[PDB]
Amino acid sequence: NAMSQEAFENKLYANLEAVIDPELGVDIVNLGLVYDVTADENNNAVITMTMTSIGCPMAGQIVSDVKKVLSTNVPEVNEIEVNVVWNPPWSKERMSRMAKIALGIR
Repeated sequence: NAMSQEAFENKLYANLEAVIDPELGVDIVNLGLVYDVTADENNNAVITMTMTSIGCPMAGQIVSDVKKVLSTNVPEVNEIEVNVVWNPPWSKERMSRMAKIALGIR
């Protein structure tokens, strides 16, 4: 069951690539904003993430986008909780290889 939960977590995380940070035009996964996805035996999911800055104005829109994307794209998910944390703090070092390449040019 711990391996089934892992596979569900992985599926949830991959679907978070459809959630974009509007200010950067890059998805939250490639930005490195998603710190943890965990799912219980009943497919209740907890997504722990941060924003690019405490100030970040799109925070409300990003969170509702997470719920819409997961509930729509992964219909077998049950609860969706998004916990926004500030520790450890985000930085650009957390971006993926593709994000770093894209943002060096865009």
